[PDB]
Amino acid sequence: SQSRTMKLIKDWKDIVNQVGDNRCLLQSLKDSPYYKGFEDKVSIWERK
Amino acid sequence: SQSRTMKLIKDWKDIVNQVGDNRCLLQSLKDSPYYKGFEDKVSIWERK
Repeated sequence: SQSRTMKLIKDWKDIVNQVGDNRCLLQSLKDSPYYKGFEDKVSIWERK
Repeated sequence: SQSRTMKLIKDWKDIVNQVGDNRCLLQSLKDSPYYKGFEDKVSIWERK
């Protein structure tokens, strides 16, 4: 109403759906038998 | 004294000095200007 200007943020679903895809992709990586040698990077991206 | 047998562990300094070398090596990596793109693996090895 009074004259200010802020950078509001739109298109949220585009951002959130990528995050959901990445988390279910990590769950898909959790079923691999070679997960025991790569678990430590998965922990990073999990918490991130 | 009574007859048992356990695998006791010797040569400790050989193991510990490698750990000290690795921690001071990480500190040497902490002075690099390109540390901002590789900080996340350094956090892993730091806590480990």
